[PDB]
Amino acid sequence: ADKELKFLVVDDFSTMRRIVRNLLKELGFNNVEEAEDGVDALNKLQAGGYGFVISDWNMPNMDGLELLKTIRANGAMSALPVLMVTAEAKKENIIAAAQAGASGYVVKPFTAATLEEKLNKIFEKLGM
Repeated sequence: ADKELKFLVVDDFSTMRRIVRNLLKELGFNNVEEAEDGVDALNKLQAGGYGFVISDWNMPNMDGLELLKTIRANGAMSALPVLMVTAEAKKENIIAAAQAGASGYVVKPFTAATLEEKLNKIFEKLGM
């Protein structure tokens, strides 16, 4: 994939957005912006130019599933890759997210190696 792919990192904790941003930088992905819930995320995505979304499952106002559905239902942004982050895996959440169009999920806390594997799995699936 393009190392200048523009990432949107979405979570309601600044510490976790910084973790994800720094892990991305470790992998060579430095073009990173942040949002604090799904509504803020959509406000940013409407500006255009994004190439990948990493979003937490659990956020106020608009959660990860709702963000994902809104992206997918739209548009120019509708095929954007979306990696869902969650504090605890659950069968029903995984299926709901996948059926709604998630590109992958990952349980936090995670390492750079785990994130790299996840991104590479998604890029391979999507032909990127």
